[PDB]
Amino acid sequence: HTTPWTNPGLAENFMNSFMQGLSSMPGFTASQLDNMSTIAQSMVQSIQSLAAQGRTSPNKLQALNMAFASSMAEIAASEEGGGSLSTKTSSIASAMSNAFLQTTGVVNQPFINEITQLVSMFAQA
Amino acid sequence: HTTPWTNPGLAENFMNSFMQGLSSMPGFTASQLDNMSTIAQSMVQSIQSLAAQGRTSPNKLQALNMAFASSMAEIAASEEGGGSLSTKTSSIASAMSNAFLQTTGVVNQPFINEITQLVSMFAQAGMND
Repeated sequence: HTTPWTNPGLAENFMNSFMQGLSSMPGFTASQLDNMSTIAQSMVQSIQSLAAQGRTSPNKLQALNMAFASSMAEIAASEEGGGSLSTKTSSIASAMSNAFLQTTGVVNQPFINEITQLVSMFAQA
Repeated sequence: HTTPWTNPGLAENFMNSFMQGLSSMPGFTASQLDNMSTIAQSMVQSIQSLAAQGRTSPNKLQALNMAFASSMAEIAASEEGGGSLSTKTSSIASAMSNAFLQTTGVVNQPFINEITQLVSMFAQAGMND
């Protein structure tokens, strides 16, 4: 129960740290950051509600983290303005590394790679 | 044009239709479906809470619909059992298609394509640690 994918408190921490980190990085307009921030806080409140009901599990937390990450990559790839796609991608990636350092202290690089690949996937669709 | 992210009612109806539908398709164990259901109602509830405050917009709902769909794709790709990966993918796609039809009345095939790509992508990757 030592990771955001297994511990609901860490999952919440992860999403909060992501947003805090991202808020000082380039590529995003004020609306985009607001949009991301609103979705982050929705996801966090949702995990808290589920944890209180004993309704999180590694499988669900895992799916919910992917939901958070995908939603972020979605906003960056489909909302125009603020900076280049590559800047936006670097910022997501950099905000994710910190979120890991802030939580587990261990960067999950393949997961970060997976999210940048998504930003590109969504961009092309 | 009219999409599941056009407004909060359409967003929630879409998610509810996906579930009810996929719940009658092959490829999934009962606990994969219940995991899907748990997450879907959790996002319905999230959208309701945001809408109550006038905090939705088509950008935000579009991001939330992708949050919904990617999590369905994750559970399908990563939870073992129930049936083939090819069948799971077919069921997700027909359930999204029907959910469009029940909701807006118009299938978004490029959206269904990217969700089937996600299933394929998430099965390759995994969620390790």
